Formats: sequence, C-alpha cells, structure tokens
Amino acid sequence: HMIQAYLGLGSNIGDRESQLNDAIKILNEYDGISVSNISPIYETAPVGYTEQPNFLNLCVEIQTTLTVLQLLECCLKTEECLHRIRKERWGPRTLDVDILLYGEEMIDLPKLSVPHPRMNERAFVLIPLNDIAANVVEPRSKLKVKDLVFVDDSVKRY
Ligand SMILES: Nc1ncnc2c1ncn2[C@@H]1O[C@H](COP(=O)(O)CP(=O)(O)OP(=O)(O)O)[C@@H](O)[C@H]1O
Ligand SMILES: Nc1nc2[nH]c(SCC(=O)c3ccc(Br)cc3)nc2c(=O)[nH]1
Ligand SMILES: [Mg+2]
Ligand SMILES: [Mg+2]
Repeated sequence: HMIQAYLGLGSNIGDRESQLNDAIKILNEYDGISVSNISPIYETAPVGYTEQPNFLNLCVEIQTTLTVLQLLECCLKTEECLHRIRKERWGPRTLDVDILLYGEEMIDLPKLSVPHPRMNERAFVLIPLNDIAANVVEPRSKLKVKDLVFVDDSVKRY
C-alpha cells in the first residue's frame, strides 16, 4: 500500500540545480520511494538568517511504502549523499530534504513533526507546493494548499 507524501527540497551552496536534480534521482532510487510529481524550481531569498546565499527550492510528490521514520532516514541519507557537512539549522547547506506531508497523518515527536510545522508561513514551500498540490488538505489547518498560499516577491521563478 502506498502513502502519498510531499517533500520540500532546498539548496543554497554550489551548483544548486545539479544538487537538487541529483537528490530527486537518489530519492527515486530508494526501495519504497517513487517520485511521482515535481514542481517548478524557485529562487528564494534566504528566510531567518538572511546573510547567506539565495536558495533554490522545489517540492516533490512521492509514493512510498516506508514508515514516516524510514522516510526521514532516507531524506537525511540523501543530504549526506550530497555532502551536506554544515549542520547549523540556521546556516547554508548543499541540500535540505524536509518532509512536508505524509498522507493526512500528523505526528509531533520531539525531532520529527509532520506536517512540517513551519510550512504554512513559508512562501518558498507553499508556492512550489501549490503548483503540484493545490487541492491537498494540510491536516493541521484543515485548509487546502491553495487556501494557504500567499504572494511573496522574494520567491522568483528560476
Ligand atoms: N518534517 C521534517 N522533515 C525533516 N526533518 C525534520 C522534520 N521534523 C523535524 N525534523 C528534524 O530536523 C532535524 C534537523 O534538520 P535540518 O535539515 O538541519 C533543519 P532545517 O531543514 O534547516 O529547518 P526546517 O526543518 O525548519 O526547514 C532532522 O534531523 C529532523 O530530526
Ligand atoms: N529561501 C529559504 N530560506 C530558508 N531558510 C531556511 S532555515 C529555515 C527557515 O526557513 C527559517 C525561517 C525563519 C526563521 Br526565524 C528561522 C528559520 N531554509 C530555507 C529554505 O529552504 N529557503
Ligand atoms: Mg531539513
Ligand atoms: Mg528546511
């Protein structure tokens, strides 16, 4: 049985587009993950610590037989494959793979929260997410993505 999940990908170091492309390929090659939809890529001003490089961000849909914890392990392993050495959450990274949605399920473990608890105020997530998942309901707000998305001029088509 397959679970439909959504991942948020980001990169702000080096050849960002190549790193995101390779990440998608790696994710698709794991047993138990198939990438089923890919959003457009956006160039986005860094949010939070603003004095670091501009990001590329996108979202992907996957179909998965993995548990949410196994999925998290795969996401983290993919960052390691793309040589993410920096671990400062506020700082730059070659690759970030975030679990945005895991079916309509919700979990808030000390170190795994899904739906991603910050997604609803991030245009660098909601814009590419709305591109592929406009009618998907975000379980915490009980709103469809298209009803959460908002205009943000710092998010540009790449
Ligand atoms: N939904 C989720 N997806 C990915 N990681 C999550 C997560 N919820 C919690 N985490 C935790 O976040 C830890 C740190 O990961 P980082 O990628 O450095 C944070 P970040 O992605 O810069 O911030 P963000 O998760 O607010 O976007 C992971 O090891 C994981 O335990
Ligand atoms: N554009 C862009 N900016 C990013 N900043 C980060 S760190 C998490 C975060 O958003 C954050 C936002 C506000 C505060 Br306060 C602290 C952290 N990740 C990305 C990304 O993927 N894209
Ligand atoms: Mg992350
Ligand atoms: Mg992140």
